[PDB]
Amino acid sequence: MSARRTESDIQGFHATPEFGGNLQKVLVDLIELSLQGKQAHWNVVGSNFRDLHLQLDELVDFAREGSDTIAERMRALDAVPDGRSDTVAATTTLPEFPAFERSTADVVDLITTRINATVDTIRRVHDAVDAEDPSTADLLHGLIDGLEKQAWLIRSENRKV
Amino acid sequence: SARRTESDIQGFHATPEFGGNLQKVLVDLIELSLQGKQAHWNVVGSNFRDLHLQLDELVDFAREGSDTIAERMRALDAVPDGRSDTVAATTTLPEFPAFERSTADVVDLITTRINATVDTIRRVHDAVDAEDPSTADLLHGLIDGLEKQAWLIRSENRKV
Amino acid sequence: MSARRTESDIQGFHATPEFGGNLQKVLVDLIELSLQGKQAHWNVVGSNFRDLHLQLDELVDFAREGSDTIAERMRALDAVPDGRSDTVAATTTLPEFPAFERSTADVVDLITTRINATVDTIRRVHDAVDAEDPSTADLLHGLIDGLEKQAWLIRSENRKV
Amino acid sequence: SARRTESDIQGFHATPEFGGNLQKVLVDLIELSLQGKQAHWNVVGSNFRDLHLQLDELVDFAREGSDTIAERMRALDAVPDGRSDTVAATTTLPEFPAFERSTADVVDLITTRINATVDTIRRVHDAVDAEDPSTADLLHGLIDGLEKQAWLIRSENRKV
Amino acid sequence: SARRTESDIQGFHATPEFGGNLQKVLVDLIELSLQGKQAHWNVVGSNFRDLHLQLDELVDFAREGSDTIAERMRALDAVPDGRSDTVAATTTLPEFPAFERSTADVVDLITTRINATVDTIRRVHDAVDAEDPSTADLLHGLIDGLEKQAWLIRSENRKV
Amino acid sequence: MSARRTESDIQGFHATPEFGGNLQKVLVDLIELSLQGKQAHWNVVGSNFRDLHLQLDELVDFAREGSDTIAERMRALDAVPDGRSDTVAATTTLPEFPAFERSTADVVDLITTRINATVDTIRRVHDAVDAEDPSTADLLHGLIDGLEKQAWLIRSENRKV
Amino acid sequence: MSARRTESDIQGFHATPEFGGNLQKVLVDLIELSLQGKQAHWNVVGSNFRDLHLQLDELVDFAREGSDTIAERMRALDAVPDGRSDTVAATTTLPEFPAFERSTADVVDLITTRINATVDTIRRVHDAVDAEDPSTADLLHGLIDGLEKQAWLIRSENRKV
Amino acid sequence: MSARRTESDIQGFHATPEFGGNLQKVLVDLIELSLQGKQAHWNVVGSNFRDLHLQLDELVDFAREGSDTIAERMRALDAVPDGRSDTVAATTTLPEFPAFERSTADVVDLITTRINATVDTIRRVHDAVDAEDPSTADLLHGLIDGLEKQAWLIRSENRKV
Amino acid sequence: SARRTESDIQGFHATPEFGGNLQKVLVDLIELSLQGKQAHWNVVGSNFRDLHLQLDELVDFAREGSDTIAERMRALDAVPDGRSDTVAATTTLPEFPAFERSTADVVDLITTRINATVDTIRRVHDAVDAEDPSTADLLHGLIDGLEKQAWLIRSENRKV
Amino acid sequence: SARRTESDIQGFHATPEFGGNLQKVLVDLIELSLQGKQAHWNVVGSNFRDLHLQLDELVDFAREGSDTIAERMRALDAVPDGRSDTVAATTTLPEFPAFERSTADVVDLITTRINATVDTIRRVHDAVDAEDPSTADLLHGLIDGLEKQAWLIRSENRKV
Amino acid sequence: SARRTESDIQGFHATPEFGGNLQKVLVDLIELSLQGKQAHWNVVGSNFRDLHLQLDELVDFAREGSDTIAERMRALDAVPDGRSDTVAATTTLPEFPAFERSTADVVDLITTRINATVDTIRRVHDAVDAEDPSTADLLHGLIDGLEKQAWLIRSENRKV
Amino acid sequence: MSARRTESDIQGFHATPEFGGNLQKVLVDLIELSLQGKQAHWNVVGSNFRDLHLQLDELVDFAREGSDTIAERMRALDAVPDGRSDTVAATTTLPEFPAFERSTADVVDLITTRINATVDTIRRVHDAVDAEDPSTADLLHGLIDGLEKQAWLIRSENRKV
Ligand SMILES: [Cl-]
Ligand SMILES: [Cl-]
Ligand SMILES: [Cl-]
Ligand SMILES: [Cl-]
Ligand SMILES: [Fe+2]
Ligand SMILES: [Fe+2]
Ligand SMILES: [Fe+2]
Ligand SMILES: [Fe+2]
Ligand SMILES: [Fe+2]
Ligand SMILES: [Fe+2]
Ligand SMILES: [Fe+2]
Ligand SMILES: [Fe+2]
Ligand SMILES: [Fe+2]
Ligand SMILES: [Fe+2]
Ligand SMILES: [Fe+2]
Ligand SMILES: [Fe+3]
Ligand SMILES: [Fe+3]
Ligand SMILES: [Fe+3]
Ligand SMILES: [Fe+3]
Ligand SMILES: [Fe+3]
Ligand SMILES: [Fe+3]
Ligand SMILES: [Fe+3]
Ligand SMILES: [Fe+3]
Ligand SMILES: [Fe+3]
Ligand SMILES: [Fe+3]
Ligand SMILES: [Fe+3]
Ligand SMILES: [Fe+3]
Ligand SMILES: [Mg+2]
Ligand SMILES: [Mg+2]
Ligand SMILES: [Mg+2]
Ligand SMILES: [Mg+2]
Repeated sequence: MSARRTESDIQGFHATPEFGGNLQKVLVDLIELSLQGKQAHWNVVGSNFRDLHLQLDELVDFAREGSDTIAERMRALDAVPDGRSDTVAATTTLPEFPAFERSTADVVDLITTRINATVDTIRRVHDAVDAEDPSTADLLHGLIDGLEKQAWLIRSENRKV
Repeated sequence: SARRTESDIQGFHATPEFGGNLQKVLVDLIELSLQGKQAHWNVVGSNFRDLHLQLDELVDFAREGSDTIAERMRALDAVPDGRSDTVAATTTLPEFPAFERSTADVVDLITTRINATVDTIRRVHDAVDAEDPSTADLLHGLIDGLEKQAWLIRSENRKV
Repeated sequence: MSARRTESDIQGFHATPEFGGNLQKVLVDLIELSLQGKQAHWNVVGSNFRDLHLQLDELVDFAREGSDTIAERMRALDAVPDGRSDTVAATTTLPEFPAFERSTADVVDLITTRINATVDTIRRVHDAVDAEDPSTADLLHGLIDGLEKQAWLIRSENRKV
Repeated sequence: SARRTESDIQGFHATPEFGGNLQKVLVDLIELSLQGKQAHWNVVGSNFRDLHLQLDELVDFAREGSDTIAERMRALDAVPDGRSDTVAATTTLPEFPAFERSTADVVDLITTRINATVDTIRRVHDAVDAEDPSTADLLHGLIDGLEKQAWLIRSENRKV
Repeated sequence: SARRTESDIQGFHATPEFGGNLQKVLVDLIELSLQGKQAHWNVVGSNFRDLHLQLDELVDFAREGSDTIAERMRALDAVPDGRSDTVAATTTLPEFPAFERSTADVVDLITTRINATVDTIRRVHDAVDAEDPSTADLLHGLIDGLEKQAWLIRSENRKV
Repeated sequence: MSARRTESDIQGFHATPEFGGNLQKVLVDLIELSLQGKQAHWNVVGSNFRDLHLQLDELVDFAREGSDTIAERMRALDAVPDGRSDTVAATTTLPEFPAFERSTADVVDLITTRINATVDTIRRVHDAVDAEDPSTADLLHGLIDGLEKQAWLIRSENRKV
Repeated sequence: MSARRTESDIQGFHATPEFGGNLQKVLVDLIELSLQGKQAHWNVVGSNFRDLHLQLDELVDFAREGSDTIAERMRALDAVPDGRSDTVAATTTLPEFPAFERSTADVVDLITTRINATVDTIRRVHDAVDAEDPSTADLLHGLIDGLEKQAWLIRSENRKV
Repeated sequence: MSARRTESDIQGFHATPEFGGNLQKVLVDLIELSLQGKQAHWNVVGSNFRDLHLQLDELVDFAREGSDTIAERMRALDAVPDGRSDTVAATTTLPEFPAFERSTADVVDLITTRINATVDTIRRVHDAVDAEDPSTADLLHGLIDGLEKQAWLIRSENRKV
Repeated sequence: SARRTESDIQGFHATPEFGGNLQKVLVDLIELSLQGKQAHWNVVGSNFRDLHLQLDELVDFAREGSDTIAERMRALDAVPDGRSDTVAATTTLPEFPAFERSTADVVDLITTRINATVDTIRRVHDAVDAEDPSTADLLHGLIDGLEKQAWLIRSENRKV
Repeated sequence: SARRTESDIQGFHATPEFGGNLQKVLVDLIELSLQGKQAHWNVVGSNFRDLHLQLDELVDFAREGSDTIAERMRALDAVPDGRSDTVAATTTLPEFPAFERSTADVVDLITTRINATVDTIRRVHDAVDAEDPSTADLLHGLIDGLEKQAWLIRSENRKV
Repeated sequence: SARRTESDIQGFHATPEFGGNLQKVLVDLIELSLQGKQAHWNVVGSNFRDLHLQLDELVDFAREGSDTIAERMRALDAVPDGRSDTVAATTTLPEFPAFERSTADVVDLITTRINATVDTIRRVHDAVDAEDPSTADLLHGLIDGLEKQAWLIRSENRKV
Repeated sequence: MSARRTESDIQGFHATPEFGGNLQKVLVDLIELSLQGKQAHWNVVGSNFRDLHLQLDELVDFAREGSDTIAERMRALDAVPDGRSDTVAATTTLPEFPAFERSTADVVDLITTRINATVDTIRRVHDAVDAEDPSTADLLHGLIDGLEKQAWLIRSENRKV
């Protein structure tokens, strides 16, 4: 037992209220993005429908995994997520997705904007998150990388050169 | 030759009532999936792991269900609305509470909200079946699947 | 505003005693079919042994999945299944499978008859089941379809010209 | 004690009219698969790849469907006819045109072909359902699956 | 040059008593699988899900075991009897009770059922081993597998 | 320095009308074979039903993959395939498959003959195809090999001693 | 304190010459069985061709895995296997497989006899093997079980009533 | 060769003795955690046994992969790990796991403490590791994230709300 | 016994001309793969996703092709050179441009460079076949595969 | 009815000697796995890759072996101790050295320690078999598997 | 209308000399597989593991090849003979020596055995190709595959 | 819409010219490493050929995935990669790989040097990359970790102790 600790209880790392709040901000924007992504997935019409239909689902898959990652990281650090519809609608920074069928050109521009809004949230909280817990900032890096890749893959459709 | 002479054959077009009924099912499925994930993250206490895992299975089913319904709407020329504001404003599900909740409370809460979702589907079933039996088959899959989830979840709280 | 319901307790669909009894009838015949299917699978000998041996296992797989489906549907609807050996033996409507080894030709005829008997049970209770709960009748449709396919795949061995 | 004592129990038998109704579905599903492959090979133009791929998915579904229908016929002791001459002579689908076709033209052509196939299934549905609800469930799967393909393909040409 | 010159060489033949010993194992394994499914459906209460799942794993093992035993009998030209009437009439397992049962009760009930099945295999072991060591190896697999299931299930009720 | 070519446009290999016609001949017989293979698969009854039912599906799988291979090779070489039902029926060299149910023995003989007919088409056009484009002749070799294997696996049922 | 052994070199279990010879006997009969199994697989014709063709390959798979198991057990125990064609032919106890095509019925009888011969070798050496090394006898039990199952699956084709 | 280096030998990054020591500290605690996790996995009894039994194996899987990651990162950086039993026992910071059967409630509390002790070690060395080699600190972030997730999943069992 | 008495049997040795011909094929395949990845990253505009994906498929094929050829060289005692300087200095492919390129331009550019690669293989084919038919079979796989890629890519730009 | 009338049938209970023998096997398997990983990380020199890989295979086997034995103990109501202090204090294996070791030295060292582990299993075998043949079958799997590993590893150092 | 009217159309028939040529290939492929396993078991020394593994890959390829050849014979109504006595009596391969062999010796021995097998295939190639080009394609696959194995194995002994 | 942004266009993060240049440097060295890795894979001969042959392909797999990662990260951040042969040859920092067959000993030393040169490039740009975009620095950490592991696995072959 030469180096063994003898404390009966050893407590885990507990996130500050500010840290919890910062992850909550990321969470709602990821959930909103998933919901808007599905809306776009269903209602997109026009030239190159299939590629967009498929790409939007890939985006939704990533945003959903992202939200679960963030929420569970909150839980791990003794913080409590709120991903309920009312909370997401009331607190998301994303511009609202319009109703009805939308052209592929419109959807490309709309979804690129909404991805960028989500990335912006993660980028805004990054430094405060990194200062408290570098391991969580790494999860944010995964999100930034994965989402900015989605934005490039989607926006490239509308690019005229 | 028995070949049809037409050049533009139109597909089955849903009435506004029919589209509206599927929209009702859609918002409750989306809400159930959001509440399912909330419960999944925030459940604590005796038998946490089983509940945490079962809730994810419920969510998987409700998400595939929502996609099934929304795409059936698209196939029949209806337009789904699964946006957060619409879901919050029109869902019939009792609101899921915030914060940590015990496994016993989560069992009760989620069972109620599953049953609420099933109730929506059962409520619209006959009007859907009357117009389009093929869509009612999709509703049957939903009823069967969710009622299975309700049984698997609620059995945790059953006394002898 | 809000369309949210306010009940703290919402109960599920509860099957009538009659409905539960009808599903129980289906259950015992499916279990009996599985048991007879395995008996035949082990004890068939003669021309085209292997094909029959293999097809019988496929039949057993389907009947087993079927029995679990029906019993679990019963549970979902607050009914209580009984698949115990004594109950199955005392209440199955299937003619009993004979003892000892049986020829391929005999097994084809015997098993076809027992599938037909199992399907007849499902078809007999169908309308009463459909009347109370159309979703369960859909499960019955899968059983009818799957079992009648097995009957075709098995019986065709004995059909001439 | 509840055991039936008859030595040979006969299975459910379909009327010959029921068989003929399924035969109508079969030929149109085979025709659809043949036209789908023709389109898959010969489609050219903007968004080639998506159409090339989507057409193969339609063919996959139509082939599985035709197998499902033919084997249901066999299960009920009807006898399918999927031979080229019979398909050509009895299909209700408008003929697919020869040569390379633009993606825009293929979208419209195939949507019509799918809609024709669905129409056949919808036309026979009630007579099939009256005799055998289990078979009508198979028709529902086909209606749902094909109408999904119609939506996925036609959306390419939709201007909003 | 070392080649044997007899045209038909007979395989190993098991005595009828050996066959009867394997038959004893078979009926208890089938009974166990039937009781395991009964428990799997009807178990309710705290830690439902784990028990529901563990019971299916036990049934899987018991079903594979019964197939193994019956096919070993066939290999040695014995003739298994796995019919419902025979199983009910000849199984040594205490009957499983009807109706919903609490998880605590199911744990104790099934542990006993597994222990009864293992006892049968242990009782016939030495006579089987004396005649055919290869068959006794199969019995070892069953003893090891079932006693593992007994431990996995009973541990739920163990208070320390 | 550099071995780089300087053309802004380099065209691909273009098949002669004759070459295209030869591949079209192969195509229709492969499609006809697939259609007859499925007909036989559904309608075979009698001794050893299951083996034949299963082998016929394997034959159909190969003929379908073959038809796609040939049609796509045509497209690669700027030829235009025609696999429409009317064309297949009007131009196939295969004897027509008979109507209604057929015995296992009959199906073995019928399908073997139709495979033989399909292979004969490929062998007849082979040298002309090989002369123009050896790479396509290699695809023909796979078809010959794969189909003659099917013929062996099917016909052996009817071969005595 | 410590229960650690202090030897710089600990040798493994070394098989007696007799033990090695007994495993060699098993090896050659397994290899011969694999070779005869393939011969039968290629050259069987007649009623129920396909089932036999397929089952024979399963038998060959098992006998090949068996030969590798025995030879490798020999190596583990410092014995040296000989699976060369000349040795197999000169020392196998199996009756030789006949030349040319053979009927399904003939192949069933021939192969059953050759499996029986292979198993007899294993059963003959068993007790001497078990006496020296019970772990190897366990490998022999798997071979006995697996091969006798093959014999049942193959022979049942020819068993009447 | 315009930007090409012309040195014959280019050496890799070599960890300092302090860095090597820091990774060694993480290594022994990960190995100890794996050993204690298995002990708990085997000996846990009582309410919700199966969930705990299973979760403990998941923990062990992660801790084992973690130890291999750390050890191989040491090797990559020209450091030498020591994961031997005596070294692990003598130098681990983890409180000793008790002997005998332990209740599920006890095991939850015990294992949460031991996970937290492991995380604490990684957190203690993090900044010194990050200052020398940010790429290694990233591997530490994976460990912190994965282990704190395990602690949340395990401790939630005992949480009364 | 028909056994050969030799102790050192040598393998088939390729002439320098033959090795040189395979080397020609190798550099154009490597160049095509590098150009394919450049296009894959830098393509933008209408139908981006399909092109981005198709280009990766082309690259996969050209890379497996390069390995096939280089290892065939090794098998026949020839020595491949796939180094960047050698590829740049000896490839016959027109240079792929830098910077972002439109989907329409990428279709045209990549089709030309695929056709250039196929041309190399077709140019050496007869001399390769004359010496070693087995190697010409590998060339056929390459011709077939790349000409398929050319068709899939160029069809995007085809007008009616 | 042949049904047993008991309500509480107990399972096979291992003697303290039997539990002690399995405990002996357990600590040597755990020690072998720890030494295997040490060797895996620290081996250098000629044929590094093969040895690095083979050592991981040995470790996988010894870890699954340790779990097999510990859980067999649990099944028979014995209590394993796999803790670091217990393993260090009671293992019979010669200590594996620290620091980098050559492939030649690693071959020799690991072969010795495998043989030591096999020796433990062979030492307890007869007493285990006498009490419970089913457990001795598990021991046979271990002997077979580890002796295979010894052969695969030591063959590296064998001279002609 | 283009349909042939003969009731039985005969398949392609191979001359008996063609059959004998394939028989020559078959025996050497079987011999190679048997020698490959012998080497795989009995190889010892530096780089044991890589040789042990590579030899199994060669055996895999030789076994698949022999199946390919025998089944091609069957397809063309030739009759293969793969019996031990025939293989031993008619193979052209130098006998593999008995006992343990060093990795260096095995490399040289097996390279020769592969080269002998390839030589047989190359010797019969032109007569096979003249009668049936489709069969010669199979021979090409074997030549390419075996010569790859020769390169992979022999490279171990290559000093540069 | 309480927290929702109302901007129609939200632009993504755009890499500076310096950042783009830094990633370009990493890209060319990864591509050069892949090309040299394949050259070594093909032309390596001598003792332990197979292990080296195989390990070199694993290296190539990682370097290829790395180059795609870097290039696509450039695209995501509105930078433009150049992975063309001429550019790679003209701008890589890697010492040239020699022509012809090379011994396994030579290849180990050569490839270790070239891996280290690639790692050095990534390490040289790391801090400038990290200062502008921490999420990209994380991708660099993956590359450093994965490549230094390859160097250890390869170089260990030549290590004499
Ligand atoms: Cl679980
Ligand atoms: Cl089969
Ligand atoms: Cl796609
Ligand atoms: Cl390897
Ligand atoms: Fe990371
Ligand atoms: Fe209905
Ligand atoms: Fe229905
Ligand atoms: Fe259904
Ligand atoms: Fe070919
Ligand atoms: Fe065993
Ligand atoms: Fe960082
Ligand atoms: Fe040729
Ligand atoms: Fe060829
Ligand atoms: Fe024994
Ligand atoms: Fe044993
Ligand atoms: Fe989750
Ligand atoms: Fe969708
Ligand atoms: Fe179930
Ligand atoms: Fe079918
Ligand atoms: Fe079975
Ligand atoms: Fe295609
Ligand atoms: Fe082996
Ligand atoms: Fe490792
Ligand atoms: Fe390679
Ligand atoms: Fe375990
Ligand atoms: Fe075969
Ligand atoms: Fe990419
Ligand atoms: Mg597209
Ligand atoms: Mg058969
Ligand atoms: Mg639980
Ligand atoms: Mg090696």
